[PDB]
Amino acid sequence: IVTQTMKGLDIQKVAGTWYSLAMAASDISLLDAQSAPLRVYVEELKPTPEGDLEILLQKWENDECAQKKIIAEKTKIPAVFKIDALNENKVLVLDTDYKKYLLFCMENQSLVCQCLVRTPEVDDEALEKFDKALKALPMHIRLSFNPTQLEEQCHI
Ligand code: RHL
Repeated sequence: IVTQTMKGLDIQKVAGTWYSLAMAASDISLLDAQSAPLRVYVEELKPTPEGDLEILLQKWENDECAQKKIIAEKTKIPAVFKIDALNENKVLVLDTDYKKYLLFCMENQSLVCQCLVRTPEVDDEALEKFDKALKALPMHIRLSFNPTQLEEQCHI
């Protein structure tokens, strides 16, 4: 359902630290509970030489903030990756400028998207792009975080 992808993406250049400044989902239940399955806080992106993308993140799981490390596998489309699961789920890079922000979505029709930024600051420009990107999409919950939260484990 996402029909916005980054043209000419260089996955090498998204390597490094990121902050989950905002997230949205197609269904409230996906982000509602703190332990919601798709409520995840991105830490670092580590593209591999073959062009896959390993992702370091945290998730609240069983009254604790856990580190998760997952791998999104490349596809023939540079902006589209696959996470192996019970169901095929696609990760799409919608837009990035590499140095400030990155917008991505994960889709199965359920959908979770985030606005990532390089620094713990509220980037009104990244957020406008995020909101513009999502006005297409049927989102029903949106969360955003302050710079104090961005510097805490699981944004507490
Ligand atoms: C450039 C764009 C940057 C891309 C960032 C992509 C982040 C995607 C993380 C979602 C995976 C996940 O939450 N997840 C998960 C975690 C807990 C419960 C249920 N589940 Rh679905 N799944 C499948 C396999 C592994 C993890 C997961």
